[PDB]
Amino acid sequence: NLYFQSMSIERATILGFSKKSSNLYLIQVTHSNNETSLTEKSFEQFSKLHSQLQKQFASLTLPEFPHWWHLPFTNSDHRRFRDLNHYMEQILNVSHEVTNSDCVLSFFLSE
Repeated sequence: NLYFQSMSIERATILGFSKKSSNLYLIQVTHSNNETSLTEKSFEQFSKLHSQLQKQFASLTLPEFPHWWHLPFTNSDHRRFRDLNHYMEQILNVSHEVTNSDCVLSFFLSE
């Protein structure tokens, strides 16, 4: 485990929907060296990431996955953006091992 790296992930934020499809969230990832990259992910892909992290990090306190069944989540784009933003800022601040895990890096740094 390497600490204090450059291309590791610091933050990730929703810019809006992808131009390819509004089923995909356009996410800007800021690396530790302050360079940015973009990825596009569906809600199902966020769900799968969370599921994987729960299995891999059984002893850590992970953040709550968004409550998608609340009506504003279904009806409001901005609600979904806010909830995913809050999820991402928490999931990148659990531990070094979570932030630098293969599933987190693969999620954020893939197209």
